[PDB]
Amino acid sequence: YIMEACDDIAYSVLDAEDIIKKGFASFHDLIDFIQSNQFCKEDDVAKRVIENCKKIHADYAQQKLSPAELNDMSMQMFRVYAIAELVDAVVIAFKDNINEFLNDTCEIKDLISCSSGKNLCQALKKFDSSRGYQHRSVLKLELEGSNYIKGLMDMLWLGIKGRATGDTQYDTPFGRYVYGRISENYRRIFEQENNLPACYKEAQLLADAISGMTDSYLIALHDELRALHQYEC
Amino acid sequence: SMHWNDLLNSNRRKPKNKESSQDTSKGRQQIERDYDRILFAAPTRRLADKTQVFPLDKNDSVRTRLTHSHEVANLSRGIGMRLAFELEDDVFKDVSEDICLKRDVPALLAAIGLVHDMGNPPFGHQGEKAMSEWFTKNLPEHSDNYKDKIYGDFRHFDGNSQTLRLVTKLQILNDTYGLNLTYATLASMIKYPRSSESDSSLWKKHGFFLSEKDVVQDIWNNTGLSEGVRHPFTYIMEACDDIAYSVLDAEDIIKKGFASFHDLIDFIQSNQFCKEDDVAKRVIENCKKIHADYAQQKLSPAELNDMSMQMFRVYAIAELVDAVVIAFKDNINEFLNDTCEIKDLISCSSGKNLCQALKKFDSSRGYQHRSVLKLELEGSNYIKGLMDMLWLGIKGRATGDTQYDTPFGRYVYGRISENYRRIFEQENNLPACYKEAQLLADAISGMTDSYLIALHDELRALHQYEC
Amino acid sequence: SMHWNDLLNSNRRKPKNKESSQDTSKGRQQIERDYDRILFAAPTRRLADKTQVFPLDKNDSVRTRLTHSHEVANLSRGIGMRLAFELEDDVFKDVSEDICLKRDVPALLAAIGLVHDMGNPPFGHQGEKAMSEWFTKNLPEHSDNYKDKIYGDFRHFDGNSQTLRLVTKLQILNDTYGLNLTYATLASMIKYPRSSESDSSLWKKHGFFLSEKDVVQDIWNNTGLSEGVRHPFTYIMEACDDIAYSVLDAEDIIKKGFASFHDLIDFIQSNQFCKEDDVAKRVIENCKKIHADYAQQKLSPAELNDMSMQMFRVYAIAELVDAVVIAFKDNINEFLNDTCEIKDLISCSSGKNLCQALKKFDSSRGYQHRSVLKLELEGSNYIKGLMDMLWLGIKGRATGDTQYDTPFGRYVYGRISENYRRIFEQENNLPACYKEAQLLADAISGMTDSYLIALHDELRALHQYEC
Ligand SMILES: [Mg+2]
Ligand SMILES: [Mg+2]
Ligand SMILES: [Mg+2]
Repeated sequence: YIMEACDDIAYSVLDAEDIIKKGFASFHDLIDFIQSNQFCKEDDVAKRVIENCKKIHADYAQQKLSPAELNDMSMQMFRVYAIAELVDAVVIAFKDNINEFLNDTCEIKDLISCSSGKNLCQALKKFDSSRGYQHRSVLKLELEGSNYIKGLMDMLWLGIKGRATGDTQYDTPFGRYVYGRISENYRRIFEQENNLPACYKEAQLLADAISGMTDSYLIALHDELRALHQYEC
Repeated sequence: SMHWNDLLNSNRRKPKNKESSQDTSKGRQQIERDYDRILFAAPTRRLADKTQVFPLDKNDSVRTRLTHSHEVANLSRGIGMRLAFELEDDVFKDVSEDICLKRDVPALLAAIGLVHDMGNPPFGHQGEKAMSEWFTKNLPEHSDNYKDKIYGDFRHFDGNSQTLRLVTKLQILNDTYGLNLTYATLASMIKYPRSSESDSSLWKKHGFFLSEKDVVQDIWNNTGLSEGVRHPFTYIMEACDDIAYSVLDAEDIIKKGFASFHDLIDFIQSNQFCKEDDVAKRVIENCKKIHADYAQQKLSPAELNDMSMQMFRVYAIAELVDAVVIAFKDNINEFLNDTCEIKDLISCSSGKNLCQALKKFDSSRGYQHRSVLKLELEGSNYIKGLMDMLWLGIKGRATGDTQYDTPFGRYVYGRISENYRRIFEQENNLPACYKEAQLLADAISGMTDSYLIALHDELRALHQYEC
Repeated sequence: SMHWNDLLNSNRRKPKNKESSQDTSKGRQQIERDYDRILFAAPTRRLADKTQVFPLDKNDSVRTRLTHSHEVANLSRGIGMRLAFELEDDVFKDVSEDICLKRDVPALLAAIGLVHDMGNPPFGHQGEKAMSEWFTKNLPEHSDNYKDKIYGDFRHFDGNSQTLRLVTKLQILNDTYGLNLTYATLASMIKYPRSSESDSSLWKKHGFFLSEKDVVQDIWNNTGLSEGVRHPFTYIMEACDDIAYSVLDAEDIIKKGFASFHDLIDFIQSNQFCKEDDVAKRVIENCKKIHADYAQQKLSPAELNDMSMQMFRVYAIAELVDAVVIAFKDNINEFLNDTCEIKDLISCSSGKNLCQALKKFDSSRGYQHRSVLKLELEGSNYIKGLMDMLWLGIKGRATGDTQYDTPFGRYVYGRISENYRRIFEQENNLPACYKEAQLLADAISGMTDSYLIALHDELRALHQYEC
């Protein structure tokens, strides 16, 4: 529960900070979104964060700063205040509900919802979704990554399917090379004799191969095998 | 039969609420505010990126949609000032003193001239054809889904209906009011007062879509017009548009080098109907008289051709505008009748032969040039490819079928402008297939040439996996 | 002291000849004919290819020179209609009945608004700087050839003087009359009524070149103005230009994503002079009132920002126009005095603080953006390279020295427009170095950004052998 609460706090705060840094929004936009949010109008944590942010922003505009620098350090202060408040709320909620967490019949979905920073975290998640996750560039790169992943998965399945069931459509040179390109440990685990169904083993091999790759590695492998798949297509 | 009081109605469709501090009207008339709204609208600025006939990338001072619209607006404003300052007694009779003609008529004519080509599809007139062809292939008439005549709105897509939709309903705010223009302006925007559902011989094309039908009815109820009856100022706007077409397209043809001033002079002189036309004779004589003195000075052939065609433009525009004004003044009673059957104002004027000859010259020399045809084919290919690519993500969104749930389909749907999708997702009485086709038409019509090409290339790059 | 009869002179510099069949005036006033001449001029169409502040290649609906000129013309026309239809008694007194104010004043203001940025060099204001810098390096002040103050016309090159030259002398026909505008229009074009030879503290920049000095004198003799005295309508034109700058540049900044509506609201609220300004307070209150209702509906953040800034533009333009009109009406007697010392109309109005804050916001957010600075540097490099490359073929053509006789120099000279070279080769009293520098300035100023880049690349390719 503590790990999930920390992950959610990091998501909600640092993604908003990255959104402001990338120029998809501004500090004043986030302040207005928090102030006008339905559940954050009366939240004590949100009120304190907004007041502290404005108090620091007045003194911050006193000095001679560029708009980018002002936005950056204003969002740094917002990050500090929000992280402090959310961490304190999460710790208090965990301390208060420690008996329920230690029970064998615990039904709490998440620690944040039981804390006082629930509204602020929800508003930050909504802001991140509306401004950052649904941005045009983000959607375009998501589509590109989906295309890359699906192409690589089809190209690997051309050489993986049938390796355990018994059928031998993988014996093409491209299939053998594709199988050889997979990491050795994954194939060693796949070739082991266990009680898993053959189709399950093949699909698990593909999942392990795909999940272990980075973006650059996945793109490079996809391009290389696309170049090498020209004859069989 | 019709009264100028109803034809010049300054009321707006949106009901009145607003404190005095929010009053932005100032000393401006309502129709002047409509003109200002049209000028400051984003599509007006986007019109600069749309080609009229010839490519705009070359620095040959060709006229785009924005320049043509401004020229038409200027001509309409000049005609309006002539009507309101000199021919007021002959034209405007029994007009209430609450209407300031000197401030409304020129502003109204300029506003309707500026907005006449604001909702047209990109890539020029060919674009419309392409759209129609695409719909004719993708909304089959024999199919039960697209059997009704309403889908003709898309099989015979027209820029005027899309312009009315864009100025009345197609805005960011879905208030069904758009720019909230006055009733007189909206009535003058309707070029053909009929829909595809109705069958008429006076008007070939339809002037509004089914979705705007009720709105059009409201306009009629607030203007005194009816189905098949055209607002009197629409004739003036169409005459100005035709004059601008015939003259400035010829000027652009001469500038681009597809012909010369002497070629145009010979074509006009040898034309069957312009051999005895007084207007054509006067234009030719004035052109030759200026050209003799013009060749007296030391000028390059390009410079001589350019300024000779400038003089030709001046003389032709003056003669055609005078003829159009005279024809409108003479036939004012017929225009105000509820049973007016005049097709266009130019045909009733003395500049009919000159305008027809100029249109024939433009068609033979400019519109059928090899480069123009090649770019028209390229634009048609771009439009059809983009339409197929968007239909991959649009079809089934309203009917119920779920073939659009592919990642490419979702991204394609998300690439469409938010206001178009907001209108499409609204719950109305339109058929689902009609709503989907209207969404596609709105998406395609609102794009410029550069934007359309960029989107087509980007989505073609992103469509590689699913192909 | 000055009379509106002389300030609104409808006569033209070109002496009258012409049969009745050649009369193209029709029912148009002379100033209306001037507006039509300006609109149909080739530089007016070429203005669409020149960037105002931001690049025009992107389809972000940014405003170019043509759009900005049309907006300024519309604002000036609105102010003129307000003056001629409502404030006629307060402003126009002792005006002869032969002058139709309702048809001349709006037309005059629109014409001077449309032509105010017609002769400006490409690549925006930075272009001018680049030109000046180039001249400051290539026309040294210490040198005896370029020691006179007249060459300051090129060391402190201004777009207003080039615009006056282009509308008065720089045409295809070298008749020293150009478009042959009326005396009132020409008088209103002169923004700064002084030259570089004269030293004045009221006006920083010079308003006309040496070559046009006599022409300017003639204008004064036919208008009743004098050196250091500015036409009253020039104040209105400058106020409209400043309002359009301050408001529409901020709108373009918000549209381009360099800032947001809330950022502008906070900047206006926290501004030192806008904390207590009534106009700024009213604008902020109206913006927030509309923004609350606007956020009630379901809108994307981009759409909300866009229409919120549209509302801000509407309110700010209304308030600033009203303030400018009130200031002009109140100080009409001082403007008509021969010893007027008012620097600008906005400073005397109540919208001074709002306009200053908007200008500061535009400078801090838009004009000093990284992309804007990079494109300004690129344009400066292009302009300086083209100027050096042209000077290789221009220098010595009039003084007598023959270093230009290289094939590259001859081709470079031939690439210049024919009318510029025709004017340069004319035998006048201007010094040879002044004529050469004026030829270069006319060649550079008349080019668009795309044309300048294309010519620079082509001549760079053709200059490889001689380098
Ligand atoms: Mg995580
Ligand atoms: Mg047209
Ligand atoms: Mg300007």
